[PDB]
Parts: sequence; C-alpha cells; structure tokens
Amino acid sequence: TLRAAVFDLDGVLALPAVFGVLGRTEEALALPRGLLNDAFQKGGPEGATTRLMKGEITLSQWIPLMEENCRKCSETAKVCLPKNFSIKEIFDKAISARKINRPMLQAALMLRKKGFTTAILTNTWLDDRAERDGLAQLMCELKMHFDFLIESCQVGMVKPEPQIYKFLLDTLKASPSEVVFLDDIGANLKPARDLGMVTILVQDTDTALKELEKVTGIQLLNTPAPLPTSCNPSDMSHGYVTVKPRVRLHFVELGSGPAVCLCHGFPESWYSWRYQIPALAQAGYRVLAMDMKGYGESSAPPEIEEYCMEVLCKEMVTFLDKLGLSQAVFIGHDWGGMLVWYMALFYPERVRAVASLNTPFIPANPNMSPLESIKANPVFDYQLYFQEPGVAEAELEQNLSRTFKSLFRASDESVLSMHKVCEAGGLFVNSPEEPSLSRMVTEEEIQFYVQQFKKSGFRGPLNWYRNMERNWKWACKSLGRKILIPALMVTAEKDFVLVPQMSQHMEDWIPHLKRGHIEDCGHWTQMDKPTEVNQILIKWLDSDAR
Amino acid sequence: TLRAAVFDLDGVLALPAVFGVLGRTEEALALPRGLLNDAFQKGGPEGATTRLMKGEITLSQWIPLMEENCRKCSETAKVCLPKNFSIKEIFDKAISARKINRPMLQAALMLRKKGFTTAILTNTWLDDRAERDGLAQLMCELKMHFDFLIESCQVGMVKPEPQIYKFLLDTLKASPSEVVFLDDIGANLKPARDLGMVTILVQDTDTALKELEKVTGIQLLNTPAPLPTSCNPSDMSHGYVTVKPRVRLHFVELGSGPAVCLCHGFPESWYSWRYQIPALAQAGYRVLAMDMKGYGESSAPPEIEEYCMEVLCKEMVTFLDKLGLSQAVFIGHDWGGMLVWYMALFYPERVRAVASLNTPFIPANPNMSPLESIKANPVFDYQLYFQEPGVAEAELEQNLSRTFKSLFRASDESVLSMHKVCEAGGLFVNSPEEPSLSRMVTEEEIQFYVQQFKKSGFRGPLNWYRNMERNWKWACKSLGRKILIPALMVTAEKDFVLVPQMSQHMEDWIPHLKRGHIEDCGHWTQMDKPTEVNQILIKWLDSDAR
Ligand SMILES: O=C(Nc1ccc([N+](=O)[O-])cc1)N1CCS[C@@H](c2ccccc2)C1
Ligand SMILES: O=C(Nc1ccc([N+](=O)[O-])cc1)N1CCS[C@@H](c2ccccc2)C1
Repeated sequence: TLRAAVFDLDGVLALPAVFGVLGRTEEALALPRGLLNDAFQKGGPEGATTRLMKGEITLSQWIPLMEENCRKCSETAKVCLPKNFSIKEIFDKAISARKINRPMLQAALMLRKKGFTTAILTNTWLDDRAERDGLAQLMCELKMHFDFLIESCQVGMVKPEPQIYKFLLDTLKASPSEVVFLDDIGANLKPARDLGMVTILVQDTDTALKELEKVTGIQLLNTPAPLPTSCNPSDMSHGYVTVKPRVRLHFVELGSGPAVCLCHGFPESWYSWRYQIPALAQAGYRVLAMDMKGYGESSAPPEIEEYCMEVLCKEMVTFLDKLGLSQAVFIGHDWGGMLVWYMALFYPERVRAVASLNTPFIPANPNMSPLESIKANPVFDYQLYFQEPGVAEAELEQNLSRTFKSLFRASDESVLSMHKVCEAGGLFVNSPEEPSLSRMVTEEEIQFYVQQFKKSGFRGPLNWYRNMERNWKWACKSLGRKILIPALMVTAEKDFVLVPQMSQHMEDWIPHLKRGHIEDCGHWTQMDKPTEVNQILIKWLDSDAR
Repeated sequence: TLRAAVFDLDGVLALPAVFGVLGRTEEALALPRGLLNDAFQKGGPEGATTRLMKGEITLSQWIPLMEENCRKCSETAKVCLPKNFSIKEIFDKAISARKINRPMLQAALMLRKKGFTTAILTNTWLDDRAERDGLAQLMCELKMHFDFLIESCQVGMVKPEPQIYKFLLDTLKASPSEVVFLDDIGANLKPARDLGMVTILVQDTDTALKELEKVTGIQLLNTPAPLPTSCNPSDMSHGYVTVKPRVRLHFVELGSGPAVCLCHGFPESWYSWRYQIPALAQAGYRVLAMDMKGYGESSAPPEIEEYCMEVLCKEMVTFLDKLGLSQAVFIGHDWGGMLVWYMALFYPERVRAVASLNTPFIPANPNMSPLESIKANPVFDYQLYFQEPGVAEAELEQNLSRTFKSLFRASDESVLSMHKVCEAGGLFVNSPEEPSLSRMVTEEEIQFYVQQFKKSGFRGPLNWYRNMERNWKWACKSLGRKILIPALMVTAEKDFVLVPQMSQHMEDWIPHLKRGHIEDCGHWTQMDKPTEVNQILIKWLDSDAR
C-alpha cells in the first residue's frame, strides 16, 4: 500500500523543463540537432555537469566549462556557433521562464492532505548568478508544501546513482513498494523501478495524473478548486512590540516588500487572516497580521478608555515607530475596518493605502448622540447588550467552543439573530448547547480560538464597543476632512450587520474610492470567501499600493 | 533652573525652512515681494492655513484654497501669476529639500543625555500627498530622540494661541522658568516669553546654540563627535521563529527595505549590533539582529553536534523559509563571520551579499586534521582550553560581570592573553577579581550581557568550538568552489586573534572581494569603532547589496 509520493522538479513540478531549452535553442539558432544537449552531458559521470549537480562547483564556475564543451562539440560536428553565443543568457531566460506546474502541485497537496509523505528529489546546482533570487523564490514557494526536499548539490549524490535512491528511502522511512516516484527522465526512473518503487514517466501532466490517481486510488484530476494555503501557528514568525509600559502588541510576520498591516475584527485573531497571509506574502508583500489590543498574545488591560479609537490608533502609530516603518498599507475587517478608516483620517502620512472588508466609512453625525444613532437601527440591538460591563463577558466566556461555533457560521448555516438580544436576555438564548460545525472552520481551528481567548476573555474585546461617546467626539474633529490617499471598500452581499447599502455614500468623503464586492458572502469574509478576498486584495495592492 | 528644552521643527530642527521657499519662489519667478507669503497667511486666525495647521482639513484640500488666495493677492497687486503656476510642485520640492539640522539635533541629544526633558512643538499639517512618505520618514527619524512631539494638527491648537503653550507646560510637567523654547518665528516666541520661559530666536544655528549653551551651562558647540544611536532593548520589536521542535531563534527587527541578517560572535548577543541596528535601518534596510543558537532568548540545546556549521547554517536557511524571505544579506562578526562565509558557500541562492568583520575566509586543508592546524598557531591555545566539556563553562559562569568586563576591552586596556591559557589553567587566572570598566561599555550594558547569559550560560556558546572535525569534513566538500556573490572583508588592525594578515589570500577564492579596514580597532569591532563600521557597511550595502 502506497504512503509516499516523490516528485522531480524539472519537467514535473516546474515547466517548461530547463532541459528542453537546449533543444529549443538548437532549433532557433539552426544548429545541428542535439549539439547543445550533447555538450551539456559531455564526460557523463566525470563531466562538468555531474560535478555541478553533485555540488563540487557552482553554476557560475560551470558556465565557462559548458561553453568549452559547446565549442568541442561544434568542432566535431564541423559547424560554427553564432557570434553572440552565450550560455549564461540561455540559462538566465530558461530559469526565468520556468514556473510551477500548478496541477502537479495541487495533486501533491491533495496526496499530503490524504496522509501521504511527499518529497521533491532533484538534480540541481548551487546558484550564484546575479539573478539567482528568481529560482530561490520558486524553490521557496514549492518546498513549503512538501515533507522533504532532497537536492543533489546538497547531498553530493546524483540521479541515476543508486545511492541517492537508498538515501531517499532512508529519509522517507519507507520501503520501496510504499513509494510512487514521478520523473520526466526515463533513465532516472529506472533505479527506482529496479528497487520496486511504483514509477510514473511524466510527459504531459494530465496522463501522469491519471496514472497517479489510478495507482493511489485518490481523485486528483477534475477535483474542486482547493482553498488557498492556510497558516500553521507554530510555523510562523511571532513578533512582539511594547507600545507603552503595560501594553504590548503581538503580530505574525511573513514575506518581503511593502508592509501590509492586517487588522481583525470582533471577537477574532491574527488567525482570521490565515488564508490571506501566505497569498499576500507570495504576491510580494511583507505581511504583519496583528492580534489587536485585547486579543490573543497582545495585552488586554481592563479599563474601558484603553479601547477608544484615539488610543488604539495612537498605539498602532507607536507600533510602526518601534518597528522603524514610516508607512504600512492598512487592511481591516469589522472593528479593524473601523480603525483603518480612522488611521487614514488622522495619520494619512503613515498610511500607504487603506482597505476595509465590510465596514463602511460613515462620518459622525454632530447633531445626534451615538446612542440615538445605534438605537435607530434594529440590527444594532446587540450593541446595547454589550454596554454593561460583565454581562456579555459572562455569556461569551461560559462555553468558549459554543461561542465560536455559534458566531462563526456561513450565511446559509442559521447564522444568529442580532435583534431583540436585550429582550431575549442574551446572544445564545435561542441557540443550541452543542452547535454544529460550520463548513468554514475545522474543529482544530475552533480550538485555536478557544485557546487564544482562555488568556484574557472578552473584557478587552467588548471594551471596543464601550467608547461610543469618546469615539464620536474624536471623530467630529475630522468632519471637514476628506480621505484622499488610495482606498478600497469591499462589500459582502449577505453580511446582515454590515450591509452593502450602508457604504453607498462613501464617495462623498472618499472621491477616488475603489470597490470590491463579494456575492454569497456573510460577515466572516476572510474564511467565507478566501479565494475572492485574495484576488480583490492582490489586484488592488499591485495597482494602488506599490 | 532649566530642565526642559523645546524645539520648533521648521527653521530650527529641519532646514531650509519650508516657509522660506515662498520668498525664494517670488524671487525666482520675479513676482511682487511677499505676494506668496501674503496669500499663505490670508484670513489670519480664520484663514485656510490656520484650518490646515489645526487639522480641520488636510494638505491636499488646502492646496486649491492657497491657489485661490494667490490669485486674489495677484489681482490686488495688479500682477499676473505664471502660466504653469503650481502650489503642489512648490511644496513638493520645498518639503523634499528640507533635511534635519544635524548640529541642532546633536544639541537636543546632548541636553537629553544630561537629564533634560526635550520636546518638539510644531505647527504642522495632515499630509495626504502622494509623496507624503518623505516627511513621514523625516518625522520618524527626528521624533525618536525626543520625549514628546506636539503637532498643532493633532492637538487642534496653533502657535501663537496661548492654549498650546499651556498644553506644552502640562505635557512637560514643568513650570515656565524651567523651560527653554527655541523658535525661528519671533511672534511664536512671544507667548512663551510672556509666560516666563527662556526663549531663543533662531536665525543661524551657531548663534542659537551659543545662546543655548550660555543659558543651560552645557557645552553644545565644538563638542566631540558623538557615538551613533544605540538600542534600548525594551523599545525593540522582538521576533521568534521555531526552526525545529526543540529550537527557536530570537531576533530584533528594525526598518524596511532589503533584509540584512546580523550574526554575532562569541560570547555575544544581538545587542553587540546596538550601534549598527538604528543606522542600517535609517540607511533603508530591514535589519534582523539575531541571538545566535545557544544565546540570549534563542534555544540552547546541550548537545555538541547541535552546533556544527552544517546544522547552524541549515537552521538559518529554515529561519529565512519561515519568515518568507527568499534572500538576506548576511553580515557576521567573529563566529558569526565564519557562519556567513559558509552560508555564501553552501546556500548562495539565499545570500543576497555577504560581509565579515574580522573573520577571514580560509579554506579547509584536506591534508591536515583541524587540531594540528589550531595547535600550529600559539594565539589559538585558548581553543584547546574550550574543548573539554564543563571546564571553560565553570570559569566563564563563576562571575558573569567579571567575565564580560575582562573580555570586552579596547586594544589599549590590558586586553587578556590568549597564549598558554591551558598551561596557566584558565582565561582569568592572571586577571583581577574586579576588572575596571572599559570605555567601550557602560555598567548597564555589561549587566544586559550578565542577564542574558543567566538563562543558558556558556555550554551552547562553547559548543561552537567543539565541532572542529565535523566542520572540517563538511568544509572539504566545498574545496572546488569559489565565492562569486558580492562579498566584503573588514579587517581590524589590533585584533590579535583575527589578525588582518590572516585574510591576505582570500582573493584566490573570492576574486571580486571588496575590503574595509579599521585602524586602532581591537576584536570588539562593533563597539570599538561603531562610526567607522557603520560607514563601511552602509557604503558597501548601497553599492553592492541593493
Ligand atoms: O458590531 C460590529 N460587528 C460585529 C462583529 C461580530 C459580531 N458577532 O456577533 O460576532 C457582531 C457584530 N461592528 C464592528 C464594525 S463597525 C461597528 C459599529 C460601530 C459604531 C456604529 C455602528 C457600527 C459594529
Ligand atoms: O575564537 C574565536 N574568536 C574569539 C572570540 C572571543 C574570544 N574571547 O576571548 O572573548 C576569543 C576568541 N574564533 C571565532 C572566529 S573564527 C574561529 C576559528 C575557528 C577555526 C579555526 C580558526 C579560528 C575562532
């Protein structure tokens, strides 16, 4: 019974095969057929290429040796190489053109999801070229999805030598009959077959995957669109900044490029951005996913006033100061969306661009108390329930698993009524003791929220709702301003608390506002429709946020 | 008696004054004298500029109002404004030209060092221009050196209104007679003087500083070159990455731009880079200053083999993987310098560029055991003392303060002999019990090292020396390679362990190697000559590392 799948890199996990460029070059330059591929393999086990693949020499030292072999071959073939012939240019272009074979990666991802151990086994080189970063980025993107990456230049062994296959089996801790090995080189497949491994010669991806699903008994072809890559909390870089004596802010950090600060809502976590963090970093951004004040590993002081928008925003500015960031693009959802509009209004010099999921920008009404404004909307009744210190804390803290399972539900999963919460006497009074698991979350993801909230509970989080008057007075100071930095408003069709129509007048205060809209999407935007959130954010980031 | 110094921004801490550009523009465009400065102040307390400075409107909303005022003024003066007249262009250029007044900043730094509370009090605006980052960067660089930054647009008050001065005194927690207030605007100085503050009208910096030193009794002019900005450990962003089940790596992170990974030596800390971290971040880099494996907040497993170069390097690659960095420039000192050359040799695709302080690159001799090679050099005797587990640990751990005070000494401060350490029976056998404090360190800096080493002691650190044979065998695999990525070798004249002459053959293996050399500099390069280390590293980074 199979339990391990091994993939080659060139011609299997990445296409077009860097190998196939020698053939393409011969054709484009009208050189004798196989001349370049012959110079490439010259000397066989004792030649320059084997030394390169074993890690004896680097790619830059190999380049002149390949050029000498090309000349020796051309002399024998009684031909002339072009005037401007460059092995470096040929390989720079070939490596740059080589991209991940997405259906092959999806298959390896599915096999690993079904309990297989997966590995990449590759004949590769030590790349010291000026443009080596492109390949580094490729290898980084691919390697994260596999249990092991075995590189010939690192192990000092090369396919087809039998030792590399015994090394593979030893790292896999598996007998050969338990292993599928996929390669585009028939000669490199032979030693695996000779040991009794199931082997697949890869020409076109589709046939290789039909052979692979026939042999594993797992559907890999024509399968539904998979979810974006999520985060394993223990595999992340965890950052901590003290913003004032009793307050520290925690964040998860991934990637390089312009800083993108992700601000979650109520009652959430940095982990609410789990499907966005890997995608935004892959898109060329440095992601800083916060635990907002009152949450997870960030400090949660008890005082109500520690949670007014003026102080929360001041602390986020201090957070940038301490990290040495002059700006960040700010992306918020829910209460984090409210903070992000206030960051744009009060600190435009620190905000590269601003985006909000669900939360619209609505200016303070100076002729009405915020209580009156909240009371006018029947959907906002739950906010009055949140006012009295200790009441919502007791109910939300009574059974953590029940709390998250009841809150975190898709629009079709009997959401939770938000009207007559005060009349009813609580949020979960008409809710089951043991709610069913929403399709948006796994049991393990729920238990991450339970564990996070065990530290500080709901006092700090509920305090974000307890500064209505304080926030209203501060917001009134900004009534003559306009938001003129790049801005994105993303609406969610089925969010019945933060309804798309509530955002209809935003243009009056943000004239150049850009929009996104997600249909069949409830309040929990990020986990409800992760693929579409990612597409809308990356498109806006690359156009408007550098 | 004075105890607080307050500085204006424009014309005082930053020059040329953005104000003075209206005059310059009038002259360059042959417009009536004061026409632009008159349109700028139009309406006085009720005009567009006051609304801007109070934060009622942003800089982008103000721009058309200033243009209307310019036209109204020109109509009255019976003149025409040019065809291509643009307030935006004028202000973009003026703000971009405005730089920190370094001697004024040095004076504020000296006053704060002598116990003064310092503040910036400024009439400024909410900057939402596309080029707002330049000013954001300026404000960031300046604000870090002060106790308070009071901005008119944030407090909704403006100089010369008396309320802003009462607000200043309340934030300073000081009576007016205790405050020096420096401003380039005579009208903005009057309310401070009226309250009884010592005031200084700033025209030329030199006269202002003579007035300032006369009044405080502190030398601020013609003073020696100050040290670069250091780090306060509690003010930094602290990062943590798990690289494998029992191993986590700690780092301090500051700035934005290409990732620069700082690797300390023995027996050191991330804090050994304290004078480099702020300077490199200011220079446009993202600094990651490590606690190397075995040190500070990083894990310190007991096994010798956990500290061989192959594993240390593999873990540093995993560290980049987990942070989502395809590359970093690697800068090492001492044992960190050795690791960084090995990162370049084994993982060139992950190393943007490589620099070493003191540690040369010397290839492994395959015809001699590493023990023999170490025994050949009399200065390397202390390494034989470090071999036997527990022996050097007991001596180095006996009195932590004595350990660091004995080790950390400048070339002229009776360093410590490194020959006949085994014969002598220890490192400190001819050393005093209570060593004097080196001029390189303060008592507080010593106590930071003491506190860090209290966690794991010297077992993990000494284990870096205990893998001679293991490192020699691994290094021999790289004997046919050359280092062809950008490389910097920095030599220290008076390092008598890592002598400059030991680096003389490096070109044979690193043909394009660049060099730096520091005269009158001992082993502790970073703290011995911080200004020169900073100059050499920033120059090489901007030329060779993007
Ligand atoms: O209550 C909110 N969202 C929310 C989040 C979670 C739940 N929940 O039930 O889990 C309910 C509501 N909001 C956060 C974004 S704006 C905020 C708001 C503040 C002032 C006025 C109107 C609306 C309301
Ligand atoms: O011992 C070293 N430095 C050092 C650091 C601190 C002290 N000290 O006394 O504090 C003494 C020596 N070295 C680290 C850089 S290369 C290393 C080395 C390894 C192998 C062969 C020769 C030299 C020696």
